[PDB]
Amino acid sequence: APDREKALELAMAQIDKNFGKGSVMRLGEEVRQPISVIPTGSISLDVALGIGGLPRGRVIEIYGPESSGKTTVALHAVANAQAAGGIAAFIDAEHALDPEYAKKLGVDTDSLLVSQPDTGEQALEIADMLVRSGALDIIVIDSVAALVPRAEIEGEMGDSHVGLQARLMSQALRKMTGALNNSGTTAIFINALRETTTGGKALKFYASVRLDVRRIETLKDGTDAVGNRTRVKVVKNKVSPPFKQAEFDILYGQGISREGSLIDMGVEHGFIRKSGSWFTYEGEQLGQGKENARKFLLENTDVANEIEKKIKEKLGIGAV
Ligand SMILES: Nc1ncnc2c1ncn2[C@H]1C[C@H](O)[C@@H](COP(=O)(O)OP(=O)(O)OP(=O)(O)O)O1
Repeated sequence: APDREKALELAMAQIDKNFGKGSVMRLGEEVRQPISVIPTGSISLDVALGIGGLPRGRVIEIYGPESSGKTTVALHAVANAQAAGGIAAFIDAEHALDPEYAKKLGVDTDSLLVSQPDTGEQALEIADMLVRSGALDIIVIDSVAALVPRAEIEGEMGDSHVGLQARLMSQALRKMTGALNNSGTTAIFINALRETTTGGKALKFYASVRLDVRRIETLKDGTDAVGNRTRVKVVKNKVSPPFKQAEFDILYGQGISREGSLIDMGVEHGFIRKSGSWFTYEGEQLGQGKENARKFLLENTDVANEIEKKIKEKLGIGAV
């Protein structure tokens, strides 16, 4: 009478119908639900996400050590959303944003809404009023940790002191997430690990996607400062199989290196060969050293585009 596989499908099906698609999924599964996304500005990461970008209408958490590249990703997403004629908001509670760097990543700063809330309640509230207006594509909340409650900001006593920031962060998410769905606005919460920073407790359960951004190498190329190599881990992903990993280089002054990506992604995926030290493509000499090679692809843009193309084919191409 029992047939495991059939029995398992009928179960999973009900799991998803009861809790939403993605509630349960085989890891090796290959998803064919092309959702609307905002390219992360990181091809590898886009593929690692399984849907080629951050899903629209969801809460995304990008936590990690300082300098690890979080903000760069967030901003890159913001640019990608604007390019697609999307409106982006930035709830700043750290006062660290460098608009000049943001322009380099490609963001249209002049059209970017910016707010600097008085208290955490205000911040989330403001961001919430924005979201449910339907005009936004993406909204960014800089520093989960800086969402300090009003009662703490205003001189309040050491009594009645409670994990209010968590509650604040919990209550706030409860109502915004639904609004985000209706509006289809991606919500990135930058969490800078120094509960995952008190309020990160709730976010963990509300986030549809969670990215563990981490600094792993100091791009040297040769013996000198250029940038840093980041490593993101999709620890949570309610819209594709989770736990995938991506890596990319972020050069100083510049954002995520496209060419860097390509050379990387081209290699593992065969198209480009590293005979050992030297890099080559379709028998074309590229250069000794990821950098000489990187440079190559920046100069000879005719290559690189056919490569990005070859890679965009073997992986994520037009669907349905
Ligand atoms: N103002 C800037 N000028 C040049 N390079 C920058 C600047 N800001 C960021 N970068 C580049 C080089 C850094 O190694 C890399 C990481 O910075 P950021 O992208 O700000 O890291 P982060 O997102 O992990 O830290 P955090 O989110 O806690 O502020 O980004």
